[PDB]
Amino acid sequence: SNAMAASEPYTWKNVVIGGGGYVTGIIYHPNQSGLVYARTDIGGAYRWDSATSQWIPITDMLNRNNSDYMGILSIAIDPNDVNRVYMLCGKYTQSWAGTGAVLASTDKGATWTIYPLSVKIGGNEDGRGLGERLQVDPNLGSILFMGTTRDGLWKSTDRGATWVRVTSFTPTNINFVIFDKSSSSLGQATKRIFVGVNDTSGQSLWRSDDGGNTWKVVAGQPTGVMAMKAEIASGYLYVTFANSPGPNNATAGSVWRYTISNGEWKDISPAKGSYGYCGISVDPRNPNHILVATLDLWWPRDQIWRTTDGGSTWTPLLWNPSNNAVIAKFDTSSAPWAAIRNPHWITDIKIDPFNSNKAMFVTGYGIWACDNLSASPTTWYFRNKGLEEMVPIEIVSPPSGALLLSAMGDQGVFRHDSLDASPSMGVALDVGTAGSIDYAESIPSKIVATYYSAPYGAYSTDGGKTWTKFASYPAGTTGGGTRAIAISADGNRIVWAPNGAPMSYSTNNGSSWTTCGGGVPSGLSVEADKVNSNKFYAYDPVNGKLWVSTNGGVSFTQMSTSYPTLPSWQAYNGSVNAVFGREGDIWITCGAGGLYHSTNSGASATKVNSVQEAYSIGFGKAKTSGGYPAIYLHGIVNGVLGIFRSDDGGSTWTRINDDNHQFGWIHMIRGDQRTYGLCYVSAEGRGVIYGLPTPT
Ligand SMILES: OC[C@H]1O[C@@H](O[C@H]2[C@@H](OC[C@H]3O[C@@H](O[C@H]4[C@H](O)[C@@H](O)[C@H](O[C@H]5[C@H](O)[C@@H](O)[C@H](O)O[C@@H]5CO)O[C@@H]4CO[C@H]4OC[C@@H](O)[C@H](O)[C@H]4O[C@@H]4O[C@H](CO)[C@H](O)[C@H](O)[C@H]4O)[C@H](O)[C@@H](O)[C@@H]3O)OC[C@@H](O)[C@@H]2O)[C@H](O)[C@@H](O)[C@H]1O
Repeated sequence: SNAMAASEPYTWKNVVIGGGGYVTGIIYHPNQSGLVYARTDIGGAYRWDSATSQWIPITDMLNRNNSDYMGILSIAIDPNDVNRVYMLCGKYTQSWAGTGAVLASTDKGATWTIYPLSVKIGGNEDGRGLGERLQVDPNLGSILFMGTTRDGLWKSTDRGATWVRVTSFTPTNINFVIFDKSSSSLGQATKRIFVGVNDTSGQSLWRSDDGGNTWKVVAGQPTGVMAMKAEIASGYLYVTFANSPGPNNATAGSVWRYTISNGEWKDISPAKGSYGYCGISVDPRNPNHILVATLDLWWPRDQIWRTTDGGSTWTPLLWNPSNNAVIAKFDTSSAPWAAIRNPHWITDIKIDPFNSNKAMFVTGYGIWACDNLSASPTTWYFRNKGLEEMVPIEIVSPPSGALLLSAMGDQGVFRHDSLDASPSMGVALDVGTAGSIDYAESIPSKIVATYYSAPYGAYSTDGGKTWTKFASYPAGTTGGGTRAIAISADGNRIVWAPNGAPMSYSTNNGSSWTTCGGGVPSGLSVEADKVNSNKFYAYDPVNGKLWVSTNGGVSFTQMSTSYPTLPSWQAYNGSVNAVFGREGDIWITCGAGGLYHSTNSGASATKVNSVQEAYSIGFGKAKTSGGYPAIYLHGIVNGVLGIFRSDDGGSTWTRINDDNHQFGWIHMIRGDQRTYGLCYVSAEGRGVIYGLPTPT
């Protein structure tokens, strides 16, 4: 048990936006109606809540020390124990990446036991939408098998606590594992197992009939492609195939049916072209009702095919091939932004085992649900209430206008007039990945933002409702940068540190740019003073040096303070942060080096001894009129990692979260000038989460 020190009870909720990232799997529990789980590649897992019609994040106890476990390569249930759920966790398998873990729960994901593995888990690498790689033996639940992408097949006999390599399985890159539950009776190890591996020479699909002791290549399987996913029904093994593990680059594929008892193969592909197949679901109560989804059929768009006669005929559900006309109806009322995307990366699709007319499928930006597959045409709902997977690279909270503005990976800039409803206009700036956003303190209608295609930046004069792109950008710019722009308090001057170019300044809203003088390093995250439009700040985490401009960004000088340094790969922990309403009041985070505070425009700084480590800091409305703004800190205080608030200028802190609300990897944190106690947190793959004191 961790020590439960003094804290204020807070309520944490996602800013409602909807989806935004790659959901990599959905699992209906076959023996409890209403029990459904979903896995993602960078945002943990979810459990459906029918009572509140929303998804519940079940991995927010992951923290900065094990945030890689937010990558869910596989999720598995136990058909004979509805309270159990397992997860195969990890993001990358490269040499610089750590090992993965198996997480086991006996309370439907409310709490987890973490079992670290000796192998790396690629929950955010190629083929992450294949699966499921983790399986519970459907007849003897103490047995689990785990397919990995770099270390072959592993078996557990103690419900995932310990894992042993199955040395008899030679291939090392596994796509999925699937049990044939009819091959044994309850209480005995299931004898028939199929494993699909990444191999396009005709040796992707393997079969065992002795519980995994011996293995053999399935004769007659297709060549030039790999087995992607499988379903078993009525003695048939239905397998989707593609010439790439996905989610991209599939230019060939098929759907085949394998008769388990005699080894016969029948091609039941609905159509063939320069694309593959992956998603497949056989109706758990009707083996002749099957759905399959194309993969990387980019033009006109991906297709979902439905059969009710076991693949003899297929009906296209999404669009009509005869004239490429869309026929399915898509309801994005819950998240109007999502209409800028078309369903793609449909690597998983599942029919409800308790209603054959209900199904769901995943995309690269959220979950879609159909409640009547028998309708002609079908209607699909963007069903992602509570499911937030966006990466907020930067967020700002102006004191007037919108409550929040977000610069999101992949999806663009958002303007949030309400925290409990997705923005009615959708995306505010449709530019894809946006890495920076700032507003002018004294004129918060003036907002600037950066992105990753030329001219890499844009500005707004009406609080982000309308935008226009920069007429020019600094020479050599290859990207907008990360938290790399600052606009003066009066809105007349912009300092920009883009990728591939030296830090520059503009006096004409981006119509022309001039390189900043003084020798300040490039690629820093620049900060504007909230009062004095001639003062800008730029912190160098590697040298531990603060740079200050007193001439509106024309030139910078290096302050004498020797801050604790940080390695280049940890430079995200170094930042300088100016306080609204207080000229020259800046706070500097140095990661494990602590938190420093300057009240003379950076001329000198003092260590905040109450803070052990500081990763990001924000400021909000003071508790009483005339008091110092409330300080919101993500870091370590007295050995406790979490989120803290100080109401006395940084001398004492109150923890405003608990160990179940750490959210994995927090990118930054902001307060709110209009509401005391309100705290905005940007978390990797978990969108923006805001916290308020819980009413007593
Ligand atoms: O790592 C940071 C870096 O990442 C870059 O993207 C790379 C990575 O993408 C991860 C995200 O991918 C998302 O899916 C997209 C696919 O990656 C992409 O291949 C595919 O491309 C299509 C295109 O949509 C089709 O119109 C065209 O006919 O064929 C192409 C393929 O040949 O599109 C997928 C969706 O893309 C859209 O959402 C994400 C945005 O970032 C894109 O700007 C956007 O692309 C637009 O799509 C619309 C239609 O809605 C229009 O077609 C526009 O013309 C397109 O610009 C996936 O949804 C996410 O979940 C995932 O996180 O990794 C894969 C690699 O191929 C990518 O290059 C990114 O470009 C950089 O800005 C950085 O952020």
